[PDB]
Amino acid sequence: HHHHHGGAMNIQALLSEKVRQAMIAAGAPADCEPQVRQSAKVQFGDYQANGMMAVAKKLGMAPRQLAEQVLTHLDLNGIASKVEIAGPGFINIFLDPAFLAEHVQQALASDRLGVATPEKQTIVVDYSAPNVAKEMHVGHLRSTIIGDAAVRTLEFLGHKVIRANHVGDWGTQFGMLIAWLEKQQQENALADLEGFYRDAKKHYDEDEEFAERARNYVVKLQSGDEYFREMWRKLVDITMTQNQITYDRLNVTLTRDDVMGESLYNPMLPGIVADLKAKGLAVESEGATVVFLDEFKNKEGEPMGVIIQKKDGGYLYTTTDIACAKYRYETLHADRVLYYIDSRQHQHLMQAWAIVRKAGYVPESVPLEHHMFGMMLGKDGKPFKTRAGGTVKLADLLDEALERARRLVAEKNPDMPADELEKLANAVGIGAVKYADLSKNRTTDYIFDWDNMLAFEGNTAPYMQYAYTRVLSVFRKAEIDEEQLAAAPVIIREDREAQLAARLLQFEETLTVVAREGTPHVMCAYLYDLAGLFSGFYEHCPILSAENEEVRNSRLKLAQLTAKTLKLGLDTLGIETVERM
Ligand SMILES: NC(=[NH2+])NCCC[C@H](N)C(=O)O
Repeated sequence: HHHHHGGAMNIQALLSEKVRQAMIAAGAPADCEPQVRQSAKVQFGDYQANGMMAVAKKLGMAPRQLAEQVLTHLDLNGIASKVEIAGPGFINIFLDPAFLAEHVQQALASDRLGVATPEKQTIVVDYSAPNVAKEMHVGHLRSTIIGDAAVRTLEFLGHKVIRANHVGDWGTQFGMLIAWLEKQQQENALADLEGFYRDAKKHYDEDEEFAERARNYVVKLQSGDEYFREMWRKLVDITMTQNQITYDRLNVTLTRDDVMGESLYNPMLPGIVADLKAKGLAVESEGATVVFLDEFKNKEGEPMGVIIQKKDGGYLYTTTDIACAKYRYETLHADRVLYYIDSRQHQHLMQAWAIVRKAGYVPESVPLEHHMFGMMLGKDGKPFKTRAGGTVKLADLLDEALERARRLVAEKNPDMPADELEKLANAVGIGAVKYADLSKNRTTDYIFDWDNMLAFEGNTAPYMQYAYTRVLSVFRKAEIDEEQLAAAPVIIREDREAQLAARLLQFEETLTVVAREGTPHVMCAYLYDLAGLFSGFYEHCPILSAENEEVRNSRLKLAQLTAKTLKLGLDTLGIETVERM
């Protein structure tokens, strides 16, 4: 009859192939969508094919009587134990315990838990992007964390991921900095960096000559004089040096050679504007050079002339945005570019990208995705600041996270050696910072809350990290013949075992969603449901105290895969785990 095509597929994908073939065999067109999704309730099975009503409508027939025809052609032997029609023509699919058992075994044998590798793409990820004329702060936090989760996920799926740290390394803010560095290091001659920034502004307002000199040092830097360009590289180098040790504390995969600031695109800008003119897209308007876009309206209600070069001849964010996308396709050969940027930048991005398309700088087959996010708020519902109202240093936020975590872990003692107790607070504190962000739909405005993010109740990092330790504590090496276990089979007999196994095998399709939508909160929700299913499994099914050796070994393997899945999943979020707590 009908056969499988290609290689290894996850359960949802395999079922889709099978249901599609049955639909086609029943008369459905070759572009039919079975819409197989995980069931909401377990009386409805593990999966449901929901695409029947839409298919029946198109062929112009009753879904209830079409579903019975599709059932006739549907072959889930060795995959589904039971398949029945429900309601208006739903297809409830109950997974075969033998099918699940073999895939649990195959997952355990694999270092990546049997997660298939998708067709490899080159993916650029734009995130973090701190202003390097000052110490990194909370305003750059969400982008750094969410973007790095996307990076980790795409890398684990075997993609070529290019981290692009679009740092703000070319503002007027440097004129003051360069002036101060000269007034010291030169004419006068990492711990001074914090004294540096403040002492720079300390003369910005108390010396007319200095603050005038600072404004024209911007010109000299923009002129291309190698003297000021070298002093500029130096203070960027030392700032990124301070930023690296903060990234490290954050457990973020960003390094020095991921830095691609807007200064990198500067020598490209005149070429872009000149080329956009040559294409007849850019024309003069009120002294400025604009591109007219039909998709946008100005304040006058007229078609918007997007400025790519202004009257004084200077460029702006749009021009860099254009050059940036072009560069990422032409030089980096991106198949896909992801921008983790605050949602208020949407229109700016859409404008610049609309020009990118018109010029044909980036083919339409290469998506430019704005993975936008809400802003960090306080309890007041207003932008995030301290007790008074100054911008929050990331280095300070991390400091308090560790200090609060040391106390929170000292609450339940739990008494352990000194070094291990340090690693424990670090995992909990920083884990909480990152997880509290990641566990929420990025698009939503995020309200920072110390009490909730560090609680052992609900979907938080400390809960996840604790649940992981309880999973480990049942797998006691000293009481397990590991060679006998590794050779032992998985035998799924109870509904809770089958539920856990099936959920464990949905690790791949969770990753598939995260990679596609750029939404790590789907991963957070999965792990939490997984931890919950294990608990129900733990409290209802004797593991170490199982009645016989076959069940003991089988349930230990389920526990083993649960541990591996929780640790790998948390790793894709960039969350550290500990052995015990
Ligand atoms: N392509 C860019 N302009 N990237 C910089 C965006 C800034 C950063 N992603 C943020 O919103 O926190």
